[PDB]
Amino acid sequence: ADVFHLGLTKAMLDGATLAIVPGDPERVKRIAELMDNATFLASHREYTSYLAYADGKPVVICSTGIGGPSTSIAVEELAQLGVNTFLRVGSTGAIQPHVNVGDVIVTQASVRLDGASLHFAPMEFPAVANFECTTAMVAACRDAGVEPHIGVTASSDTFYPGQERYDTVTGRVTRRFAGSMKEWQDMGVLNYEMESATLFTMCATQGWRAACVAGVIVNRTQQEIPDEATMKKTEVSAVSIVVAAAKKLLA
Amino acid sequence: ADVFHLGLTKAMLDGATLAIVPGDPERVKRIAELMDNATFLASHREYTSYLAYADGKPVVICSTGIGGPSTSIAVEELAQLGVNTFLRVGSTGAIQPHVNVGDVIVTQASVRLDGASLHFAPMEFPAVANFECTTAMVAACRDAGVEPHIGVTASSDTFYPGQERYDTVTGRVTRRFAGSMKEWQDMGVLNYEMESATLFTMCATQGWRAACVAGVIVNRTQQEIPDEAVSAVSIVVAAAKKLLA
Amino acid sequence: ADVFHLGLTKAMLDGATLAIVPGDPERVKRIAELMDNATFLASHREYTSYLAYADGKPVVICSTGIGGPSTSIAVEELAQLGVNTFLRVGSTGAIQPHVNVGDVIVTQASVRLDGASLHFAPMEFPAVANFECTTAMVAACRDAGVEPHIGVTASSDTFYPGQERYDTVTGRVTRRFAGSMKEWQDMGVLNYEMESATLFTMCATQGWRAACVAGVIVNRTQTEVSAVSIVVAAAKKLLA
Amino acid sequence: ADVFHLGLTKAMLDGATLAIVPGDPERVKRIAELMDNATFLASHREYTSYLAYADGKPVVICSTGIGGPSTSIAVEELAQLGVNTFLRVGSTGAIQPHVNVGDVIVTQASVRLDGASLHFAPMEFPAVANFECTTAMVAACRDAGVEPHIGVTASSDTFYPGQERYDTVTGRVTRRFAGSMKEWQDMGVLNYEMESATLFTMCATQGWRAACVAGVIVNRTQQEIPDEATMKTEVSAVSIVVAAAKKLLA
Amino acid sequence: ADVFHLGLTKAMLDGATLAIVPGDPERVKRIAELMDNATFLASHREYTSYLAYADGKPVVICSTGIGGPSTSIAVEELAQLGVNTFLRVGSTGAIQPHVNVGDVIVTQASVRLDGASLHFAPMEFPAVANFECTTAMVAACRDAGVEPHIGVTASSDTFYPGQERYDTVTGRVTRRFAGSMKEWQDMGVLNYEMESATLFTMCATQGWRAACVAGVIVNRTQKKTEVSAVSIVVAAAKKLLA
Amino acid sequence: ADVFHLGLTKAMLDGATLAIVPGDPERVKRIAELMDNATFLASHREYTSYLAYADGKPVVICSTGIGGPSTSIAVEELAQLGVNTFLRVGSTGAIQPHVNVGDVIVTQASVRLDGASLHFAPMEFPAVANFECTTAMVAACRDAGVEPHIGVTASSDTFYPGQERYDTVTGRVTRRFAGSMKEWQDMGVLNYEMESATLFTMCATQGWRAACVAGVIVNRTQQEIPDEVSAVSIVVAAAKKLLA
Ligand SMILES: O=c1cc[nH]c(=O)[nH]1
Repeated sequence: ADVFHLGLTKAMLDGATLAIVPGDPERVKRIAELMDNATFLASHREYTSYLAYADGKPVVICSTGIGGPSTSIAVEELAQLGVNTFLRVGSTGAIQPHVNVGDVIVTQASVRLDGASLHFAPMEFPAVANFECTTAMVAACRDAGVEPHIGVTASSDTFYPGQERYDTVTGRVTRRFAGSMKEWQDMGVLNYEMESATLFTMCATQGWRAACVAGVIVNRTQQEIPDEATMKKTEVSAVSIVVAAAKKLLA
Repeated sequence: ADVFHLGLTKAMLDGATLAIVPGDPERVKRIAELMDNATFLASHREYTSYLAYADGKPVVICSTGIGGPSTSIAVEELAQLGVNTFLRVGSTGAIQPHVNVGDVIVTQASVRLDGASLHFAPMEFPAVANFECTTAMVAACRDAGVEPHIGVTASSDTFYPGQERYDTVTGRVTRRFAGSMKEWQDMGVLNYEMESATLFTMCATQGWRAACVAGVIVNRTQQEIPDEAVSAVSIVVAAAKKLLA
Repeated sequence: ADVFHLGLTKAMLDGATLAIVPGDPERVKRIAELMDNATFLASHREYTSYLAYADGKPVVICSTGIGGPSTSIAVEELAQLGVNTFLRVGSTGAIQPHVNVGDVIVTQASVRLDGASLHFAPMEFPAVANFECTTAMVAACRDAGVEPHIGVTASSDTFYPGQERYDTVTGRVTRRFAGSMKEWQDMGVLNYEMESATLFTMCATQGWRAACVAGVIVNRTQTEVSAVSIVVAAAKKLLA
Repeated sequence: ADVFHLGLTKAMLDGATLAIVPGDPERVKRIAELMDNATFLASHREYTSYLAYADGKPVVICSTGIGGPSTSIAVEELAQLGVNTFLRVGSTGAIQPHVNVGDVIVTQASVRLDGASLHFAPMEFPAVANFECTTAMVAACRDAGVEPHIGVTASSDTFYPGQERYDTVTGRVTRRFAGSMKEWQDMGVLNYEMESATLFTMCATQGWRAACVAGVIVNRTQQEIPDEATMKTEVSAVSIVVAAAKKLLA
Repeated sequence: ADVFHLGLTKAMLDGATLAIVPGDPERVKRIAELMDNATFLASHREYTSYLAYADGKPVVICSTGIGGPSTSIAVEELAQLGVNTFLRVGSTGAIQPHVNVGDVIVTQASVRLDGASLHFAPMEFPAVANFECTTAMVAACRDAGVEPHIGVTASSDTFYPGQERYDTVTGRVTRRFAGSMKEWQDMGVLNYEMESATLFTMCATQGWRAACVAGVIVNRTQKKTEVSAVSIVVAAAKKLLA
Repeated sequence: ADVFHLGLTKAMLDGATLAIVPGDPERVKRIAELMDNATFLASHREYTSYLAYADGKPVVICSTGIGGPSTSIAVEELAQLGVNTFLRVGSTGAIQPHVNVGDVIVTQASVRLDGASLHFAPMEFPAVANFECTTAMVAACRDAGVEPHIGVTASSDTFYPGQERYDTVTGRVTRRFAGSMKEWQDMGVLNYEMESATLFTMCATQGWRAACVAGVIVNRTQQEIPDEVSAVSIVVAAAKKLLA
């Protein structure tokens, strides 16, 4: 391998400069197979990598794992191999009662509730997406019949205390994060996830483009975690949107 | 007046929900007169307001003065009168050597080198512009034959040390800002101005839309202060028309 | 001009080394007419400059605008022109029940609720007024038959949430300023204003003198000329 | 499942109250297979879980993925299922010139260069390991003819800038992390890894025991990254952590 | 004892509302003997307490120990027995070339390089002396024909690294304090000592007056002064109790 | 002297490389007399030093005064005189209700409510005790038939507000320390004292060994002020194990 974690060489990317970077190693193939000539490349730790072809052009699909530190490794190593563009697709808990299960969210920037973003810039630096790649995510939603939510996402180093979940062993949340969900709700913050702050801050500072789209799997104003009673029932998927965003950008 | 600083009532706005907010009280009238039926409203302290119409739609033009505290009172008090959109226009120092003087910058989000931003959100919250108004600025540039620089601006509570200016009485920059320019340069930050961090944080947190377009009057890789020698103000009026359509 | 914002030359000030720095442009002229030979200098953005003469010596009267950013520009640009002394006057409310409308506050030092002070020193540095100019401000109060409240002022980057005002569109105050009025009240903080922290920190660190007198015109918990009258006597005290 | 990520139920753990929590899902089965009756429990995302028996005592083996956020999920979710004790085994880079490739380190506490530890306690709280499980870690080294290094570990959210690696696309480290290796050096900080700060802080605060043993793969005084020239043949930190697990469950 | 550390009772103070609070226990008795009818009160840990009379008014002389935390106990427990004014006297070195050995410093406010200050107010709060006590101090200097340096003091939790000293075992200064002296020197900071930040903030926040004079016995950049400083502070006490 | 505060020369220590550092200058002679041939060295400010012999090896017994600034001077100046090991002994107030007044606490590490720590390392650095000296204090408890509480201590710059005491002149604690005792409680913090964060950070960083044992004189679940020894005999016993 040319890179220390991902198990990839530059040859294997066949000149790809754009990656779709989902969180889950298990989504990668499905993503890859919505494009042409999907090929397995590597699987090491949380990092499963496919190649596919969007309208004749090469696209790397590589999982990040949960949260910024695993993300930072993927993003650096892909960029060592010549990726300059990172499209995150993921699931997300809505914190606004008007943001329904199954809606799609385009994250334009992030509340920095991570530590990895600080390894790229002081906290004063905005965790902001690429304008042009956000534009293409928004457009790919609208083509899909979907007006996405566009705004600010709380990006958290934890799924439990940092997203003010109490259904936990101690059911205690440290002072900094006690009340914090209402703080972000009051500020019009749409959702929680766990990687966008890091991906954005490292992309913006290192001169790479990033954006993030995500399907809503629960509303935190009604359930801490989704269960069978939560609406699954499909519609227009964040995975189809990110692929068509990828085509917009390479075309 | 129905507000504590600006000398305005809501009636005076004729139903305007959108403000063009430049810095100089001496630039309000001129911007306004790019519109129709430019109307004096009020001049108090650094707050000169005009009402004008943009293809039939009422627009406040209100100066903010320099720096986020003065901006925060203009933006709060205007909102208390129905404004829900704040389009910032002005001038800037470019800190990238590919941003030429007379370039246009559209500011997506800002480094928070201010204090007023912290009176609305903790520093972890991004100082981010409204996507729709930003999209409207970008389009107005392209209608005028201008491809703007789109990215990150350093928004500083000072003109001198915070923007890493040495041509001062003491010629010292406190540690925290010593080498700060380069840091921002290396980060791909385009420019310095003194309000967008406040404007963007307070609007984002308070459910109002904001955006920022600015013309480049010095390049900081060359010199600290501009030589003593229209497009941005043309674009912001263009954008205001798009958003009120 | 010699300076980027204020539109002044070093010549225009006739060797003046002391400024009277109020916030409001529309107050400059009439502060300057309390002295001899009051002359319009420049008017740019929120910066309206006047010269006049205290017992034969020139004093510059220059407005700052609201808040430490616009203050920071005025103070730096005046200093580029040989000003070494910055007397702030103004009006304020108070957050203590014993501070009645009509009272004067001399601010000895300030809570740093601003950003621009951090552009001159880390937060550990005290936002402290010059002992000499503060003493002059006090003696002028007392000369006028006023015993001023001498204490700590909360200097806020904002009029509204930083001063824990809920009379706003959203009626929301961010967590760090939720409760913050009772905290300052309890620590004996006399009032809020929006400039003294930047002015203080910037003059201390750059080696200039500053002070801040202010008449009380409102008390949240429950004279304009006096405070201008007092600052002008302070200036003569210092230039005598 | 009764936890949201791991795919586990309590019964699946057979009363296990102790996990070995490596980073790598690829390695969970091998670690398991150093115990008895290795049993596949779940695989979801970076989270591969096995049960096995440590001299008749049930042990869960669960991968954390890299860094504190993924670790935090695993530890919360195991602890809903009755785990009260978390032994971290893994690899590390040495930042002291006397700490040789192949030595073992038992981390008694960590520099909190992470964000997830702040989701459990303010920065003033120490990221300290449990005294008992650290002692067991040291006893299981010495049982194996190994004197481990025992001290403070720099626990970093990033592999690259936060460990002051410059062999990167930009070759730039942000001002906070610039010179930071020298700083931890001078402080007698022994090594870099990416999870112990989160784990220690979430465990000490939530009332759960934790410790962490790790084998040195590179010395940062000589190479950013281990390569073929780096030393290949010694007591494994996996052998140590299984040994400690028996002692603690004895 | 009404108070757990100092071993004192309100009755023992005879209505004293003012304390001279020097750092060194061994100095207390002597400070006290500039005054009338000097009377041992208590000695526990680093806290030696005396009562003397300054122009017939009760004055407490109580040692604090070195640094903010020991200072914070003496100040709180004294205040519990009705003390409302605290005059600190000391010697100091000085970090400005224009400050000569034998000069006097009157600290008007202090850089907060302490932790105890933060146990009373966030860092934004200024570590400012009381204006009236400072004035008293300035005027007692002047009455002794001494023109004091009136400025900002760097109040450090440590004698060595927080004062950017390299003459230590390791010779190492942690990044925060690397270059820190030059920074304060540049900002006009006159000196380092180890308590004024704690004393100032706790007194400002709690509603008690404080002030600080100190003779300059050394200057990094380069008895009589100690007798001067303790003489000055006693003079200042009388000014305030008049 | 060879040092700036303590009044000690290297010669006076007789090759002692280990100090016992209690807080109270009045506790020093007493500790020293638990060893052989106890010798007054000096007394300066809050710094009273004795020498004694522990199974034939020199041990310095040096008070630190209250709180990290004074501890930092005494620790630095001892180390200038060849001291590499500092065993701290003292009193403590327990915040967990399962800790009995009269119990022993062995502080593995400290919450840094103290400023002197920051003069040695950033707050991110853990205020961790030395493994071996902590190990030694645990074994010296158990040899004495006492199972000590082992974990985390809240090491505060103040006795009053930093320990969230309200029986004060103002009866007010600043926002950062309001509700803080409950927070430390919920996190399993054992006790409050005022030196261990400075001691541990400064030893850790400077390559010296440090540990702490202390006897519980008040339970803060009951009251704020203690009502009117094993930990001192445990510390002498830990010293002999480490010098053996
Ligand atoms: O309660 C107590 C006892 C001793 N030391 C402390 O800090 N607190």
